Amino acid sequence: HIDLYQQIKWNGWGDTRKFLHQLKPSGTIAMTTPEVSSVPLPSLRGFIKKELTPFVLDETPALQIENIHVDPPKQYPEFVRELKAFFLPDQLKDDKLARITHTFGKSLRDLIRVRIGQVKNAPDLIVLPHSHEEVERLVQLAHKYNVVIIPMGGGSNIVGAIEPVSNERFTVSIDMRRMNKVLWVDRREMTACIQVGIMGPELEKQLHKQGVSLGHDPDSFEFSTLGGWLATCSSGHQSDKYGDIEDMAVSFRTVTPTGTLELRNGAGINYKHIILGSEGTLGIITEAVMKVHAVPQAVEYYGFLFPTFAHAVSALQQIRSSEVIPTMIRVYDPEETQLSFAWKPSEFTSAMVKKYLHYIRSFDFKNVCLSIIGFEGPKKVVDFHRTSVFDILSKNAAFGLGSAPGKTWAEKRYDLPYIRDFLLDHNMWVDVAETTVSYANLQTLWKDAKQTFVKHFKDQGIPAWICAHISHTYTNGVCLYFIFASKQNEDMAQYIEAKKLMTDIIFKYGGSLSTRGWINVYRSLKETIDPKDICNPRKL
Amino acid sequence: MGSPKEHIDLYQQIKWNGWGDTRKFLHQLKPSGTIAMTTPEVSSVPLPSLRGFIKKELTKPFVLDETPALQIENIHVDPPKQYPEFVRELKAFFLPDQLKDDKLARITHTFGKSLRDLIRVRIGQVKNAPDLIVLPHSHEEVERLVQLAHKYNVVIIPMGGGSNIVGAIEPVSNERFTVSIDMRRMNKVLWVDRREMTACIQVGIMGPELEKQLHKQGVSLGHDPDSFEFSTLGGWLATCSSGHQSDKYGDIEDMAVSFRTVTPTGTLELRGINYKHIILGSEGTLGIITEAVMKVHAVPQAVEYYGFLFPTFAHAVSALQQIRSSEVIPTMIRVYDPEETQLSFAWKPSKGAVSEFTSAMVKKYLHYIRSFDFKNVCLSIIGFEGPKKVVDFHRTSVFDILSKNAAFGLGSAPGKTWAEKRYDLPYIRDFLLDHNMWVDVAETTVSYANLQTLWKDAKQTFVKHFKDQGIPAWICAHISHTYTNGVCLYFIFASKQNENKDMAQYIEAKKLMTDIIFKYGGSLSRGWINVYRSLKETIDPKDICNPRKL
Ligand SMILES: Cc1cc2nc3c(=O)[nH]c(=O)nc-3n(C[C@H](O)[C@H](O)[C@H](O)COP(=O)(O)OP(=O)(O)OC[C@H]3O[C@@H](n4cnc5c(N)ncnc54)[C@H](O)[C@@H]3O)c2cc1C
Ligand SMILES: Cc1cc2nc3c(=O)[nH]c(=O)nc-3n(C[C@H](O)[C@H](O)[C@H](O)COP(=O)(O)OP(=O)(O)OC[C@H]3O[C@@H](n4cnc5c(N)ncnc54)[C@H](O)[C@@H]3O)c2cc1C
Ligand SMILES: CCCCCCCCCCCCCCCCO
Ligand SMILES: CCCCCCCCCCCCCCCCO
Repeated sequence: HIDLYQQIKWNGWGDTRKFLHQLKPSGTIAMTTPEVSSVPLPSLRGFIKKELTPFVLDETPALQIENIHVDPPKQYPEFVRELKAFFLPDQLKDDKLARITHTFGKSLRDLIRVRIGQVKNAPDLIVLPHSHEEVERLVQLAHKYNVVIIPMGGGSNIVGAIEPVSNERFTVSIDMRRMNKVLWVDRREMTACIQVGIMGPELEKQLHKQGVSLGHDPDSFEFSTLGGWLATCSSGHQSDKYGDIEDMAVSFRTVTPTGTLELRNGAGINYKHIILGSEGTLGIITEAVMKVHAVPQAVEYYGFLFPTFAHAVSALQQIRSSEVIPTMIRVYDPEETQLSFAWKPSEFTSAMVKKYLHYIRSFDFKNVCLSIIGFEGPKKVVDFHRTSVFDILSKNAAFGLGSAPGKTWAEKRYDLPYIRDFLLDHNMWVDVAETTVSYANLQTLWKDAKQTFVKHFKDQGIPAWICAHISHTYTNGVCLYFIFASKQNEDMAQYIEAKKLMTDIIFKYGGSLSTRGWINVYRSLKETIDPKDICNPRKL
Repeated sequence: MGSPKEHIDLYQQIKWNGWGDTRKFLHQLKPSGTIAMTTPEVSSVPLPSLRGFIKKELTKPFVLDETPALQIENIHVDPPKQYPEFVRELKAFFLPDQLKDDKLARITHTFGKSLRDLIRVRIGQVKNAPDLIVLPHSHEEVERLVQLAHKYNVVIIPMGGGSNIVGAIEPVSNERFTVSIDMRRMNKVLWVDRREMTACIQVGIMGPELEKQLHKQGVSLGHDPDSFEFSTLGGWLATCSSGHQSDKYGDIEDMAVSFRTVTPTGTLELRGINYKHIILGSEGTLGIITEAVMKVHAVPQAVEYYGFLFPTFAHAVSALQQIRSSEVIPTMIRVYDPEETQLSFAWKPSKGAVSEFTSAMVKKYLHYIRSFDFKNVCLSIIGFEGPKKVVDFHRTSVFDILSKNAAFGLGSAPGKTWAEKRYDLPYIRDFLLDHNMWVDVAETTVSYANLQTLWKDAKQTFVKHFKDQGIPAWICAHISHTYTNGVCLYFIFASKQNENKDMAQYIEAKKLMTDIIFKYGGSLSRGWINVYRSLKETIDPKDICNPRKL
């Protein structure tokens, strides 16, 4: 048995066996996976050279684990004694690696910090429970002994939600990832009871064996957990079809310092909404009953090009107005489109790349935008939705790139965080900001933000690059996501300044960022459920 | 600041011992014995088949034995409590016409519309009336009222339509001075934003007035409980009521974007934890909702509602299951069992507009039951709303599935008139109660495995229980919503009042139905109590907001 904390990079993203790297001396950037070694991505180096400039990649390696200092764990003999009376020794970890991997999430600041060995407060112990009943025991003991507890799923959050902040008390990281089994599937009710430490791909694999699927698909799907999705109410990119995570949740069990809270599968409070989004501050979710659907009979994904971001946006608007909507859509601006096409290492993909070439002779590639559009469901439904959406696309100057079998279209976003580790290894950095903005303000915010970010650095003699995509649309606007990148300097101050620039410009267009009588309400809930404040204290 | 000239309040326009408009009612024409419907728009339209239906089901010459309710001036109500200092403060901010404490005001703010409520008011049994009714005109005025009630330790109970059937507005004790806050003068749409598709609405507004006001601005909400005509937005939010277009427009909780709640410890405003869910369903125990921002939609391009007959309840259930499995569903569906189908067709008026074709569909029903035994024939009403292209696709899909389950089409009728006839049902309960009869209801969600056995067993058991006592009884059912593995099943059951007039006969009928629903795993209507108690003690430290024991 290998634990997931040993399988996922402790100072980067995702599988330890998968990574980008520079082949020397050609300089060709390649991608290695467990299934294939060193596949050349010949267009990628040219892209990085063009954008962020005899081209040399300056190496800025991460510190080796042996060279990182962490203070000794605190001691609490009488509490640890009690743990060891119920838990097996392989369930308790306090080695350097276990401590580091249960300190940090996956934000830029997290990675910068671990990569230079800056480890302020690590947890004193990692516990890996195997069942709901074990969780109940651990939480009861933490409450008795006044021990801070922080539950962890994939540790993929980018908001510091798992960072230990309570150096006065013994603190325990509860790694939920050994609780990773689908307990049952009810094919009449179309529901499934799932242990919430399960990772995304494992969940969809186990469900598929019983002919069903959940369909919750954040961009972190590969390395995040059901329990994390519930505790953060994370967005999914098939939500336009399958619902939001809170709609998918039928019920779940929450272990709290004052007892276990059960939910049932009209008037009164709908109590699940107290725990959904609570980020471990109100107890630990152990098992959830989730609404599932049959594996669809048709799954069809297509690419399209538009001449401008404006055209793509108009198509987005009219699709939503039609009330006949795809399962998934994403629109990439020209910068992200170019990146997508330089992400090329298959018979169907090169055919698409030929179609892009043809298009950009007439339509300037500086302005051309890629859109990926997917449909899932019964054949009759897919056919009606596809024909509706294609009609609207044709009316908005869309150019079909055709299709390939599968969904590897929609799975390209999963690889992005791997490129982030490659930039950080070669004197570069990349961060993100996401906003909701109305249609009236979108195109000015998009153009202004991009122009402002680049010029800020250009004025200082420093290259910088920014792209954006649209993942979701609402009645009168969109969710717009910026990805922006530049060279490292010779402090944390440069990433804080760039974010400030972006945050300011986004506010300038009433883009969304993030007497309150609800504060007293939350304080009531917290003081009642967790009177000793042991559950992920001091978190926003 | 005053109510406009000639304004009369809704508590005076809705029956104080019955349902709905005081001007609308069923009545027996004399000497013919013919049952007729009067409305404020047309008087005494005969329902020539209705008397014979009641005769057949609940029985020599047939006579309706008259059992009138007591007149209002013959009802005793204990004098109201006095709180001079509290009332004098009210008069520095509220007009005399906003404050009421006469018998009519007190009775109409005591009772909802359950059978037990109607039985009690009809016999003058009024044990816990509020002491004062206040009718605020704005959010600011509710804030003032709630601040004063907290300061003076006065019980406050908000009311909308008073249509609830669970006793939710009825004062539970008389220890403290008690105020009913009638929200119904706060009845305006404040704004509509057609770009965002949202509207800000004062929640004292009644269903039809809401849809009317929104329609003027080209939009609609689409929440349609069977009590739509005489219930309020505020009440829908505070009860999480069901609506019969929810298959298209969603539940009230998802229609609610945000709202303002006036509490004894301040006003909670809405924009981690999704806080709206703390107040939704709270039944006035956590404060008063004043104004709500609701998600609305454009008035549909196409609205098409159809009737169909099936040879048996089984055929109809199969069609419903296959419809949901296909994933292409109607905006509304209702399946009526044979007994409710018969009732529907027996209620035909003898008059109609030149633009109305009920006679065409009655005739089709009569021709159909020549080939299919009427004791098994079921009516279904199926409606579609939206863009023409969407309605066309959904209708063709659904109509295909119907033809595979032996459905027989009766055709459309204009707008939602097919679905508007359910609003008339509670007027007949008043007619029954005036003529020595009673009717009650039981609603349950039941699995498909148990649906048809529960339906047959419950109907048989109920009828037999009274037939063995030599008492006539009648029972029907319909299905209003379907789920992955079950349906919402609604029973309507009726019998004679006993010559000795005791509330024990109603609790007994209810117990039989409750018992059997429970046998078949039908739904009925916890460390979370300590959570609630903490919320309550925080929001409402003096326990003035609709105090309950449990
Ligand atoms: C490359 C990348 C892409 C991303 N894409 C998206 C996206 O598309 N949409 C989106 O919303 N977010 C996205 N995120 C953010 C993050 O992945 C999601 O919020 C995810 O829900 C966190 O899941 P996790 O299992 O990794 O949680 P963790 O990071 O381990 O924990 C998150 C919070 O949940 C609490 N928690 C975890 N498990 C439990 C439990 N069982 N009981 C109680 N509390 C618990 C933790 O204490 C913490 O407060 C992205 C992040 C990255 C780095
Ligand atoms: C014939 C009939 C048919 C019905 N059909 C249905 C149906 O199809 N679906 C369904 O779900 N129910 C149905 N009901 C029940 C009832 O109509 C619903 O619960 C409706 O939501 C109640 O609305 P109301 O305005 O009449 O509320 P009221 O009865 O006036 O009050 C209900 C509760 O809400 C609280 N309240 C009211 N306004 C406010 C406010 N502004 N702020 C805070 N609290 C408030 C009250 O104190 C009370 O606790 C039916 C009832 C009848 C009699
Ligand atoms: C010079 C251009 C190179 C292309 C670099 C684009 C890399 C995109 C990396 C994505 C970053 C991971 C996101 C972390 C937070 C998620 O919301
Ligand atoms: C034999 C004829 C009986 C007449 C049929 C009466 C059916 C009318 C149902 C009215 C019930 C409406 C009020 C119920 C209270 C709760 O909702």
